[PDB]
Amino acid sequence: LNPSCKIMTFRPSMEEFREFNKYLAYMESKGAHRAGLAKVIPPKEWKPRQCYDDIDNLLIPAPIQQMVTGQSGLFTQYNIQKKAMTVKEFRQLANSGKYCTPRYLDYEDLERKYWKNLTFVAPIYGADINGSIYDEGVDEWNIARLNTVLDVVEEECGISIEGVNTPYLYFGMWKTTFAWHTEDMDLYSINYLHFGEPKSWYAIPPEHGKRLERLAQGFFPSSSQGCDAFLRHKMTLISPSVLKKYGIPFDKITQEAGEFMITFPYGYHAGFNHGFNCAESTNFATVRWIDYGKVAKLCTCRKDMVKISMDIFVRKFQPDRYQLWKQGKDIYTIDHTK
Ligand SMILES: O=C(O)CNC(=O)C(=O)O
Ligand SMILES: [Fe+3]
Ligand SMILES: [Zn+2]
Repeated sequence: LNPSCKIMTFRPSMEEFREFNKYLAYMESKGAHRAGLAKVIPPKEWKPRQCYDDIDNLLIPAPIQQMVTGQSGLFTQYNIQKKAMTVKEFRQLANSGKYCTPRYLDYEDLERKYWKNLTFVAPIYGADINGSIYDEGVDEWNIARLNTVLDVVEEECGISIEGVNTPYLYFGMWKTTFAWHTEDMDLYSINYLHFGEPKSWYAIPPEHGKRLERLAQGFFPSSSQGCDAFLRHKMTLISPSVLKKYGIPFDKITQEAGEFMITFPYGYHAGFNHGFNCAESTNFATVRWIDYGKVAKLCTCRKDMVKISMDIFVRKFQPDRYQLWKQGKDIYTIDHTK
């Protein structure tokens, strides 16, 4: 039930861990989704990759330098594309004096430093690199092929998932930002931190997502006027100090190497990397997602954006509502706790 809607951390045994789909159903039976985000720490014997040394040779084709403007907990960001580099070169840069993690006492002290130094040196991120770095034959929690209902309709019904169910690699350095968002089509996500420094996350319960949008609309009117779903551009930064002051509930947690974070449908989240690191992620869905997909508010203002047709999901998994929905009369309010 999780009535505080606080972020839960799961420590499965190996036997609990083996089957992702089953373990996710279990997390939801304990109210994990109410917080919009959850942590799963695998048992210590499980290693998706024996040795990471080879990853030094991976090319980062399109590093992004993040240019953040604003103050007092409210910022907007834009990107400058930089020359390709290897992971090795990226790590050497991240670890330099100009880019390295500052001295800090504890995670709370580092958090204060992130919010206070955002508009000084511009950090550089490698994101959205296609690929997984799990060894071959690792069959548990394999981000490249989780086999959820997205894969079912893609594979059995020929429906296009627009590449959101394929693996992406992210290489962080100190201060790199992931700005407030929900996933494409308000899907689930999963994020494994392979190695390196931690990533801090913020999350807002899906039941308060519309409250967050209302506040963002008030503090960023020009952005709002330009696009109905402007937070989907992932360029909007809003500090925990501002959320607290305007009564938006949220929680924070720090993800360490070897841990998974899972985001739930319509769970707004943001965060920052503590230092050099490597993470792998993808989007997925369950039957409970379908009602969120059907009402997901989409980016109007650039033709590139991800749109997945919901028809097949409704026809297959909500056959009693299909007709009604095809008539534009399947109107409901989501219960985010159920
Ligand atoms: O690690 C990052 O930069 C961002 N990740 C996500 O928002 C996600 O995994 O859903
Ligand atoms: Fe995300
Ligand atoms: Zn837009």
